[PDB]
Amino acid sequence: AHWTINLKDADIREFIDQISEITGETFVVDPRVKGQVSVVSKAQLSLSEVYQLFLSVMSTHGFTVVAQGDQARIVPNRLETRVIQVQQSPVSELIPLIRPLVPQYGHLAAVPSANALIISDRSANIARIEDVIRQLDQKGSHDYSVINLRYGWVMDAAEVLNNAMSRGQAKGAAGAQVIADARTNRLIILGPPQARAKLVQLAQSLDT
Amino acid sequence: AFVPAAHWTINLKDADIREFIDQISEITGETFVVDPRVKGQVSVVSKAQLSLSEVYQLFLSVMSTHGFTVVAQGDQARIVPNAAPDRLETRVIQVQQSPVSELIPLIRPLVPQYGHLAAVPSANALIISDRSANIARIEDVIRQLDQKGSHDYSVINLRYGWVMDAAEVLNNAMSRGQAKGAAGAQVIADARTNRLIILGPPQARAKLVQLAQSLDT
Ligand SMILES: [Mg+2]
Repeated sequence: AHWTINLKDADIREFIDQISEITGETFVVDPRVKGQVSVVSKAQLSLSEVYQLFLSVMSTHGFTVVAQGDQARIVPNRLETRVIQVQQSPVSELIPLIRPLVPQYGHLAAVPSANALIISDRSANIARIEDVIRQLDQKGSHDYSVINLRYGWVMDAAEVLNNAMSRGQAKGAAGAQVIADARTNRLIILGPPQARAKLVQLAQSLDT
Repeated sequence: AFVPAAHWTINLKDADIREFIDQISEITGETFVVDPRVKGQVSVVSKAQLSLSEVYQLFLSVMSTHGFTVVAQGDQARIVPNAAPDRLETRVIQVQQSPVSELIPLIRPLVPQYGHLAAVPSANALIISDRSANIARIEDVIRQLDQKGSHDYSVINLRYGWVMDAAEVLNNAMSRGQAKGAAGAQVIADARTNRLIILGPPQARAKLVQLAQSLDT
């Protein structure tokens, strides 16, 4: 009924065979399919959720799965694919907030039935995104503010704002959180109302 | 057909998707094998002139709109079904003053789940897929949003209130002069998630955010 997985530096063809053994689905794999994969889920996944993870891994490495009666065809169109369990926030709400941190070479997908996220990126950027998810995770909804920077640079702005909050220089902002969205040079500011409203003012003061 | 404008324009209405694929092959020189299951009627429109690479982006948006994708199968490119109303138009909307990426989160609440929305940053254009009457309505929203100097925004997830009521009260109060301090700010309802998107200059936006919180008490 449920499965976990810990596959490290395995041929993508082994991962396909392991999905066939788990799900019972048989695949006809195009000769051009190739690559090394690392796939991890410490969370228990249902048969349907294992299939969603399979699609995310295929998409991560540039492969499409096409219906073909009974069997399905795998065809072309180091990264680890990890399943991250979210405890309190709805996963579909966190997706847009985490997408900025995922590079264009990566993958990000929701698994709403397990309240989990699937991410593909280098192992070190996943661990950094895991900490962001852990800080975001909460029962209440995330109201937020977006600031499109005109003069400053978001990775610098995010570091200054984080440093000021950690050192006690951002009085009133304690508890607020900032997510840098480097693709569009914008900041996403979260947190409880008073703290969030103050961090928006500090961020705005920085882009003058 | 694609009409020279090397740039082109296009205004294809109610054509077989297979005709649209053949036209893309004639312009791009790319040869495709179309899986027997690929079917449908398409309307594709660009009054803006598109380069060769932008015509290819429009092609991908049309394929994705109708549930198709391009794969490599047996030494050739194959268009296949990937894992909605009968009449969908795919229109390119050029944006004049604002960077297109900044308008995308403000117009996404208006694109339904069957639709499509993609950026074409090299032409500063948006590709939208929807019913022709719905696209015209979104084109007016883009024209109004594009005249604004800032596209910074605040999001409020309403826990108690109904989204459409809150938006109407806030708009009425701003139009009647009752939202002191928030004049100049604007509201976009996002029903799918029962949330408000508040825009405007910083202080007015900060005041409309406070006013919006009083309606969800
Ligand atoms: Mg095999």
